This record gives sequence, structure tokens and C-alpha cells, in this order.
Amino acid sequence: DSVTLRLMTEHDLAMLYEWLNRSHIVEWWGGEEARPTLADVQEQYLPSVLAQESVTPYIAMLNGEPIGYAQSYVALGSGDGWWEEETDPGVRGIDLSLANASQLGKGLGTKLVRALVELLFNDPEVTKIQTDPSPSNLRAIRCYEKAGFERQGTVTTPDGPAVYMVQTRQAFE
Amino acid sequence: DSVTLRLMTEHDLAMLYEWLNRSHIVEWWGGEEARPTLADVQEQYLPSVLAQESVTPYIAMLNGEPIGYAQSYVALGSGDGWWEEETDPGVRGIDLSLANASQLGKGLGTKLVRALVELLFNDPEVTKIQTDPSPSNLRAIRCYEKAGFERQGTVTTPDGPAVYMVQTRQAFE
Repeated sequence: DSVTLRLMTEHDLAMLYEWLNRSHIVEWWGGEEARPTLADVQEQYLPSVLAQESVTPYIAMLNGEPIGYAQSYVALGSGDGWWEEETDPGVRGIDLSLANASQLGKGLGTKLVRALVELLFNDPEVTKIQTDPSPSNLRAIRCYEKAGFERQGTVTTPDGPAVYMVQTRQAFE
Repeated sequence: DSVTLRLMTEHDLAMLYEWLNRSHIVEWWGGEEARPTLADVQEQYLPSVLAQESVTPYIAMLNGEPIGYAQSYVALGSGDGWWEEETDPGVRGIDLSLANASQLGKGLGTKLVRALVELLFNDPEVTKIQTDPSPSNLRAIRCYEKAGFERQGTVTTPDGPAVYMVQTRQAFE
């Protein structure tokens, strides 16, 4: 049980494309529809395109095996209505939504979160990590808390209410 | 005649490597030194690595042929002491130092500048483009002025004084 992260590179885009075609669920209410093409993936996840939005892509690995995709982003200046009240350039948010996109039968839980937190605090410009799980996602909230995150309350995002959680460098230590 | 820019991808790293061992000048005051390997270049300019620093890499093209490399960056929050007085997330900096690195002949002047500015302003989050040429570089400064930038004065950077120049979305229109 060794969970670790690396930068995602373009060679990973084929793999991500494969994983998104595993994770593809059309719910009865039917957003989604499409189902991504290799070109769709390249277009959305190209590292250079993510760079324009201050997003950094990662591959989460279990025992050297890539099992999912993660992203960190600079909260401040995110746009499309995201994190509009942010003031501090050092806040990084994390997006673990694709962190089991390979559909392993078990999630890397707080181990995954700790490794991402540790990696991000390696950059001296980073002051605090935030994450915004669904208010109904009690298990993810608990995993974040076990990893050192503290619930701050519920915020309205473009995707709806979210439970806003943070870990400062100081708290992390 | 027709200058365009596209996002740089990993495929371009070899070409960039070649351009760099091509426009390679060692100055009497010694620096630059080591001389770049493919590995140095692929490591330093890997788009995912640039993403971690909120830097977007571009390949400048003339009539569909690659002639040089350009980067833009989010000024706010850059660190290593860069742009510490910035407060606006919408500010993007440009770095044209390698924009004629193919050294295939005559340089794209204002045309290049305008195309990079246009591309950045296509992002609604971008409020202002900045550039920081050497104060002795009177010709670069003139090209930036022809392209719509306005001198704001001289600022101290980690690399010494630079002439601070900007073009607001308003001014560009």
C-alpha cells in the first residue's frame, strides 16, 4: 500500500481517455450524454491548456500503477464564477473527482489526500489547500478531515452548495 | 505575412531543444554556461512542469511554420520574488525572449506581439497584459509601443531593472 503522485504528461492522455470510458455513467436525469473521444480528452486535458487556467494535472499511483487522475488549481482568479471571494494567491484547491477513474475495487482514501497535500506544500508559494466535496458526501468529508482538513461551512459554488474545507500550512505544520 | 501562435506540446520539445542549441550565446560574463541537453530542455520546458508555475508555452508560427517559442504567465503569485506588488489575478505577462529562436531570418515584430495579446484577451479572465523589457532595449520597447503597450516606468525585478509596460483590455478595446 504505497500511494504516490506524479505529474501527468501527454502520454497519459490515452490512458485518461480509456478511464473516462470506464467511469462513464449516464444518470436518469441525463447530463453528460456525449462520452469522450480521444480528441475531446486531448482538448480538455492537454497540459498546456490546463496551464492557461492555472491547473496542474497529476496521476495517482498505487504501487507504481497509475490508478486515477487528480488536479490542483490556484483558487484565486479561477473564473466562471469559481472562488470569487478568494484573496490569497497561495490557496490551492484539489480535485479528486477522477482519483479512481481506473475503477479499482477500493479507493485510495486519506492516503491519497495526504500525498497530494504533502506534494502541494512542497511549493513555498502555497499557503492553504481547499477542497469542496458535496454536502451529502459524508465519507469524503471524513476522509478529508482524517487528512487534516477542517470544515469551514457550506458555500455556494457554480455547481451548487459544497462543504468548504481547508488545511493551512501551519495546521499541516 | 500571417503570424499565429499555438499551444506548445511535448512533441515540440525536441524542436525547442534544437532552437536552443541554435540561438545559444555565451557572454563574456560567463553565465548560461552548462549548455542544454535534450533532457535539460525536456525537464525545464515540459508543459506539465510549466503548469505548476502557471506558465503557458506557445509556438509562434509564420504562415504555418514554427519560428519561435513564447510563454505567458499569471503575474500575481509568481514567487522567486517576481511581481510581488501585483494584486490583480487577471494580469498576464508575456515572455518573447525565444520568439525568434529558429533564427530562420527576419523576426516577427509587432505582428507577433499583437497575435499574443489577441490570444490572451480571448480569455475573459484576462484584464491586462504586462511585459518587462530591459531598459537599454529601446527597439523592443518601441515594438511593444507600436503593438499598443504603454510604458509605466522602471521596476526592480529579480533580474534587475526592467521597463514595465502594459496594455489593458480597455486600451486593446
